[PDB]
Amino acid sequence: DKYTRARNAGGKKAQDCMLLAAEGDSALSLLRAGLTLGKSNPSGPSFDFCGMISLGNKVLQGIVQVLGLDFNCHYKTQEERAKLRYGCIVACVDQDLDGCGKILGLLLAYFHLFWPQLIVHGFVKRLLTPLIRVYEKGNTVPVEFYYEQEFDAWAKKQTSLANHTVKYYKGLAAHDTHEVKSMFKHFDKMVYTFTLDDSAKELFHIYFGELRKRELCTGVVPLTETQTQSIHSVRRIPCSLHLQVDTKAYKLDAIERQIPNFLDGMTRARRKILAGGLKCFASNNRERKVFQFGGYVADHMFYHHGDMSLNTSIIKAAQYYPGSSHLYPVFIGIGSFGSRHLGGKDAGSPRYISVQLASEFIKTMFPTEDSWLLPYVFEDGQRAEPEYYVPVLPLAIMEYGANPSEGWKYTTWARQLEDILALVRAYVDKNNPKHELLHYAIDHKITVLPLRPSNYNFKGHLKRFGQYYYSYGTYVVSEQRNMITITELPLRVPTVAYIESIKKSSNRMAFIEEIVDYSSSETIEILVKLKPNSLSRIMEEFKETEEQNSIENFLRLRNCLHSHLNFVKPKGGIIEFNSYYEILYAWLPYRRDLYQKRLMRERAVLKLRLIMETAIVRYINESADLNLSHYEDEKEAGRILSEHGFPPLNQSLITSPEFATIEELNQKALQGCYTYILSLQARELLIAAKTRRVEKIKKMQARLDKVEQLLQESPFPGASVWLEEIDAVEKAIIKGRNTQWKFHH
Amino acid sequence: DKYTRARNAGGKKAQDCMLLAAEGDSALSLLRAGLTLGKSNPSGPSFDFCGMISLGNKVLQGIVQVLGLDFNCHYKTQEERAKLRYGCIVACVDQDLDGCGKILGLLLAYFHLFWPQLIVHGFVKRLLTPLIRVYEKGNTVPVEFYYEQEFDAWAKKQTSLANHTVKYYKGLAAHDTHEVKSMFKHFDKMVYTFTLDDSAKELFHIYFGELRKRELCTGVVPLTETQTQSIHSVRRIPCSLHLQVDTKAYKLDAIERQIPNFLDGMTRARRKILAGGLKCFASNNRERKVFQFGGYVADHMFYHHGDMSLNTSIIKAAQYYPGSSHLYPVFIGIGSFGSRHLGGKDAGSPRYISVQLASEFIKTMFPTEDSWLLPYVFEDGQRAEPEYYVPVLPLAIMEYGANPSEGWKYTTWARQLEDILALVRAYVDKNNPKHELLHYAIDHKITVLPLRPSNYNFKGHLKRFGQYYYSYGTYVVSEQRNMITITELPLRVPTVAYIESIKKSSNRMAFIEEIVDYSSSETIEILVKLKPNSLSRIMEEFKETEEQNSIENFLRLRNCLHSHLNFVKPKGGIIEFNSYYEILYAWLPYRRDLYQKRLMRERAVLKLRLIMETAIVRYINESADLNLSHYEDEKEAGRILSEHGFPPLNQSLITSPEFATIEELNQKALQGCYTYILSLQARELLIAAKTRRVEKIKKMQARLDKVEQLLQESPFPGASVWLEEIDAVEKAIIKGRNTQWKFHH
Repeated sequence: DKYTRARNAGGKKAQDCMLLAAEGDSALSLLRAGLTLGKSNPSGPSFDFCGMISLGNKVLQGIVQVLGLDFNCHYKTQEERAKLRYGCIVACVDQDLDGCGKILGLLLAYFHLFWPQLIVHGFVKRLLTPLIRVYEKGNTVPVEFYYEQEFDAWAKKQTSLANHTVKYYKGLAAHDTHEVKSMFKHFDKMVYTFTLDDSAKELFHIYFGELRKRELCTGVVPLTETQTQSIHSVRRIPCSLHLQVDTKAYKLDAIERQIPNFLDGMTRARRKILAGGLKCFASNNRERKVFQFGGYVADHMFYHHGDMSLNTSIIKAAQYYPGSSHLYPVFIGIGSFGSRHLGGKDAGSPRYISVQLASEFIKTMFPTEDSWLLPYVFEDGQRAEPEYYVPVLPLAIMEYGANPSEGWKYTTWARQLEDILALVRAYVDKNNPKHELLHYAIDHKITVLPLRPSNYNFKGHLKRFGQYYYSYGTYVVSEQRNMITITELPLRVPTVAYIESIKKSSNRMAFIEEIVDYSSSETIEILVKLKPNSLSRIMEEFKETEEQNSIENFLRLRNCLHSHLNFVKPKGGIIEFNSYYEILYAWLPYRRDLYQKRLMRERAVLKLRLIMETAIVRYINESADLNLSHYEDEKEAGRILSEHGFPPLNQSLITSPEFATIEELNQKALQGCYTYILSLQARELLIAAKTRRVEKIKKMQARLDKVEQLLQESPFPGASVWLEEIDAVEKAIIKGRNTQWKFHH
Repeated sequence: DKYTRARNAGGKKAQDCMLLAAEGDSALSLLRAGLTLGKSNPSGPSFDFCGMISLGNKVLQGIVQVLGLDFNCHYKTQEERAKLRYGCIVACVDQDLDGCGKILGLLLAYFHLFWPQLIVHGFVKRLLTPLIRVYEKGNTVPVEFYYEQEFDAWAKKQTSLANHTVKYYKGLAAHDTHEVKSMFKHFDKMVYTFTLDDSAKELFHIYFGELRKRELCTGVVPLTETQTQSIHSVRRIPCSLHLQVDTKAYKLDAIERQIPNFLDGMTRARRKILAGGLKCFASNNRERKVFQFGGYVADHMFYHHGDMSLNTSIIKAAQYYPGSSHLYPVFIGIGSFGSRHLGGKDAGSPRYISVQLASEFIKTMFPTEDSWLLPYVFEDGQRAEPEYYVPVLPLAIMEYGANPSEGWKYTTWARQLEDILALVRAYVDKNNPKHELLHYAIDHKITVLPLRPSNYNFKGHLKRFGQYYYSYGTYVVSEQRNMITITELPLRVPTVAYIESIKKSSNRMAFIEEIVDYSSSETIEILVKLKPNSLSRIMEEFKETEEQNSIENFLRLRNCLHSHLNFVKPKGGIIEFNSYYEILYAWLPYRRDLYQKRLMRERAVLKLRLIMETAIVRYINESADLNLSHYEDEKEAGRILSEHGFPPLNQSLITSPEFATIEELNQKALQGCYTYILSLQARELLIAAKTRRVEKIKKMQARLDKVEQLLQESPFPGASVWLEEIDAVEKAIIKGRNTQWKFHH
């Protein structure tokens, strides 16, 4: 049972021997390597007082068998604990959500449910391996932090990290051999005891029992430095904090994987996919195979999940057909990506079909200059997809989406594009008559403009009964041949799935004699021929109200547009909406603020670029008598340029204004060198390049004072820019819809 | 049963009906979209005279049910075939090898086995979609090729492919919607009938029956131009040609996924991984996670298989432990990559463990300047990993490799490194006392130097009896306790697997009280407690005369080293060897020819670089009197440069000597440009830069002279370079062995 027995286990020294419980054969091998250091690690842990077991049901039965525990005792007394085969059980798991949060919480919940006194007496402990290690170059010993807060506080204390390399160890298998030896040299210091708490009694029931959904509404709060210091002083971890942090983070990650945000209506994996598509196709928009693009996404943006899910999600993002999940797909899919039949799972293998970026729609929808201002999530210290995207339009409500969750449901039907455009234009125009009235609605929680479900690719009927919308397909009946030609199915209903649902009910085949599917790749045309004189029996069997018809109910030609508007908050946690209009009003302020954020960032980078380009053109003009050829090396030329009034500038930061904010920009750009003059190509010396430089200089000057003007726009800065972007994105949407979302045609 | 019944199927006009058989739901959807074009494609195929069936036993039973075929009947008469429900069956399969070889080949074999008269009568057909489509820029009508040979011939007929974009359609899902409509417009042309040949009867038994082994001994031969023209003109394809050129290729590719090429001892997947590692860690050797590197390999090296196999193969390449597959791993693995136990399958998760290139070993074992010359595998017109690597030492025999095979068996035990080094040094040195008779033995296929199995990480005994080697583990038995301590297991025997093998035998368990694994990470320490007075029973029961001791036979400590030397020929086909020196002799000429080719190309590149650098330094010395600021643009600047004697040079070619043969750059150096003078930065005009350029010019002139002298070397050109590379490889291997393949740690 993957158990290694210690020599002193079950003997008179049972109170001294420990039982390291690990998840996975890799963790078992690491524990074995650490324990078998032998004389190379004197006084360290070995199999004399340590046994190993694997957590990878019957596993807990084996654990209770080896430990000697019984279900008819509480182990409050000292003698009951002394009767155990081991002094303590130490969980040796990872530091990620799956390992540390899920496995450890499950084990702790099991122990608390069965023998809470063991946790009270600290019988169950954990192995707290270092999480972040900072290695200074020229040094062999690292600086170890067990939490992100300690690492970032230390980094704030530090002045620069150019001489330090930061390594994250989220799993037990990430430790190197010398690192494992270093950890096992001080093995006793890494053991942390678990103590029960008053709040933990209900926390265990919450996280492992309804009200858990209330608990997950708010985001995960990292432990403050005071709690970490208190834990490290005594090496005791209250299980309440572990449940509040690790288990909550694991559950929130699962929710984020299943439930999307409301700012962009799109999940973490999909955000990785879109960001990878933006990065890959920015330089050259060319067709790439689905598996190649998935490999690029996994390599560059830390998509560690299974490649099959990555390819499935890429195909889903590139799918465009009536009833598809995406009304405005971000990828143009060259090949066969499936159709409404089978619900889009009939796509080809990833190695045949190819994808490319919808350059026009993506550029008009997610501005390239706006990606720098978003908050980004960092995977093991490396930049990854943005925490959220803020499109020009509320993308969360203009596309369909269906997803089950752990007690939650995500169901969104796309709203009418015209209504959304009218609402946003009224909000931003300041000239539309309903602008002030829309603001009055926004700050008083009321609705002024309708928001109807979209029916772009739908050829049925959308009827509202009460507060619920229903989609109806279209059919024609020909009793002359005693058969029905279904021409339009209910919205978001797969063809073969509908046919098999019809064939499942034996009641309906009391009259049906044959069903065939002659539908095209886009339209639906299903020939269902019935038994003779079956029309009378269809009439008498099915009574329907004014909402349905006898044929409609007989063919199940009605679909109810249920809406479960549950999304995740931008800063963590989930929020449950009840209307699309409040989602729109919630999305608006982020876009409004990020517009002006981009505005001042553009102003600052424009000033810096203008200064550099003026210096460059001055150097080009004066290069005739400033021949660097007669001069010796780099430093002499830099000193001479300094003596000639040229300013030292960080051209790398300015010509490439990355995610660095305006304070970093104006504190680092002026602190540079003269590489911009020395990096000038010889082709820049001819007067044609100088004319190009000066005309572009006047262009950026015009852009600069126009940005100065726009920063004082009345409704909010950049309102006209928002209007122009709305017009561009609606033109791109119209162009895509005209050409079946196949551009370049 | 995923069958769309045709309107006239099974009727009076059933002879005009066809049954399109599609492999995959994507192919089914493509066929449906093509058929349902309706009025957009007048006089085209439709569901009136065409039905759709899915091929992806039970499906064969469905086909015979729908077609009305009778096993008893032979359909040798016109009326018997007229009784069928469909006129003919068309197999719609991908133009790849899986579909077409596995599917179409199996269908043809089944039909020939059961109803050969249908095949000889033309009842079985297929859909031959275009394989390559080349589009002229600015033209909406492409030009198509159904075979690669005709496309290659057309490319030879062409002059330049700059204005032509080539797309490969290896699968039905790769066709675009407009391409599908264009195909179904002339669908009548794309259907090809199958003809039965008397020689094809033998091939059917060969591929679907022992004769497979000496049928696959040679590589696949592509169809000649005349055969393709005859097939196209009459639209009939013989079964023998299809089996010889298509399903044989599928079988060969399936075998190649298991059996490695003897030139480098790595399969297609491992060669792709090595090429990706060389391409990724070339500029920067920073550690990358396993999943990130797998994504990079999939994106760049065209690894279209699943990510699980890719990660497993990367882990196998990075593993280093006693008994591991790779004695000289390609990648240094930071993290827990596995141990002797679990057969090394206890590696860490791919998202935790990291890999990096063993540059100090790889860069000399596989020279970077030699990868430019290897034949490269092209996937869909895009370059991929080379056909075979030619390492400095024969890697197919210095590392252990075992794998179950289909129709074959592959097992190879590593040879002693000292023996391999001595053999290669004798061959190349020209001064070794064993050089001449080794050359003689190469021609006479005899042995002049010993080649013993390696025992680097093995602490047991390598005993040869008859013609078979045996590995013996070391044990110690203590009678004062009546226990057995296994200190070393036989070569390449997993610890847990060995323990389970011992435990599953009841006779051995009759005497053993218990077994407990106390082994270290790389040291085996297995404790076996025996029942009382058992030693006499072991003495009398498991006694062996001379091959084993009684204890060794009882504990199964002897393992036979069966070497199945069956490798993949570099030009396709399987070649079987009888000894390792045969493999070495076969490998040597490839390395010698590669060295000669490298010398030739290096001399050419050095001449070109000398010319270019002389021009650059002449321009730099003459830059003060020739200022480009006064000049207008690049065209007249280049005109002035030509007037001043500067030659136009293709800078992108000389600076980056990519995968081009000597003739390629010899003919492309005639074309030139003046970008080399124009694109040099201002910092290059300094005196220090000019002096460095002059020193580099002198050094490269000396290197050119050295290469010219080396080209006339006596044993063969580059013998001294080969010896130096051998010494460097030996030093790198020794250094890695000292540091447990953890260079710089």
